[PDB]
Amino acid sequence: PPTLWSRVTKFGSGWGFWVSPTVFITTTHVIPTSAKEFFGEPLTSIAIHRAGEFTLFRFSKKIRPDLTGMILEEGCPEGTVCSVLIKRDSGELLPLAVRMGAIASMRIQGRLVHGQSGMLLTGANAKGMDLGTIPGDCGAPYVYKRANDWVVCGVHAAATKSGNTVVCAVQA
Amino acid sequence: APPTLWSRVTKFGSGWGFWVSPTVFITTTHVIPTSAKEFFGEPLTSIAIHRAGEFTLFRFSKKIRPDLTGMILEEGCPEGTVCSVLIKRDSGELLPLAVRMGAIASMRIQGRLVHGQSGMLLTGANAKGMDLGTIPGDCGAPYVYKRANDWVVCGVHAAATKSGNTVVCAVQ
Ligand SMILES: Nc1ccccc1OCc1ccccc1
Repeated sequence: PPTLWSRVTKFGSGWGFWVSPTVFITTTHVIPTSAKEFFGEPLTSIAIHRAGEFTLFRFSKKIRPDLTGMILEEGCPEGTVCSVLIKRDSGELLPLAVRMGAIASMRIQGRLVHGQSGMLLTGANAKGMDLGTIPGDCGAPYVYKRANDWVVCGVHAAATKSGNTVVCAVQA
Repeated sequence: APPTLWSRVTKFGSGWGFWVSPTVFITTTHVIPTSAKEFFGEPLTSIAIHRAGEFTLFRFSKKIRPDLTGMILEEGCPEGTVCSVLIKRDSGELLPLAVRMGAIASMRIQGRLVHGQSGMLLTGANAKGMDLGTIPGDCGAPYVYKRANDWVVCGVHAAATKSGNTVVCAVQ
């Protein structure tokens, strides 16, 4: 039975997430700007829905038929604790707890990013240990469990140099 | 976590153990087969076994792992330390689970009385199950943290509560 982790896939300059056999979500800035296909499908066959730093792809055929469809929502209630599902090219999997806040336009290393704010709950400074995000992590999904149901609520768009603050881009 | 730490994590009995040095191997007592008389092709005679509850240390007369340097083993860590539990999963995926350590504790978990250093997972809010939390096959995985320029091992995985949010480190 396929884990959540099998849905996290290397893509462009970062990552994305399979919501169902036909639906893939990612951060807009990691998508190649020169392409004629993705995952073997011509771009003519792909519906692309862009909303700021959130992009959804809907494929005309089943790319990941091994998966069931899961619930995608437009962010989550303020105060929800989500996990960001970070994969690294070493083969490490780094699920990190994040407390989610308001939807806002936030100044992150001198640039405006719009999405749902969050604060990492892994403590003082990750630097040294596997406790924080890095630039190559963009497009990792934000997920949480709600009774028996898993929910995905957005994708990793930005983080401060400091480490504490992240932005989860969300569906419009 | 550094490659040399992952190199020390060894599939053993019904779980894992960890090479502290060329001659010293630590594990959780319950993953050792009750009938076993040989370890790394050496007989019991040629091994010094030091057992304290669910913590077992093996000291070999011969260098079994001459590729390794000896590192620091401590008796648990200060309350408040964030550790990584070095868990290997189905296919070369490496899961360094973040945990905030607390007090020494005595608990009853399912059918067992367990004693060691308690902690709480920092991977998400509802960690039960294999994606964000521990499973029974994880017993013996090491708890490690970075101190200034050194890494330390401070225990081995012994148990997790029914909810999966609390874990127990067996300590020397
Ligand atoms: N919820 C909340 C409310 C106030 C301050 C922190 C908070 O996070 C809770 C929390 C959950 C998982 C792992 C660590 C912490």
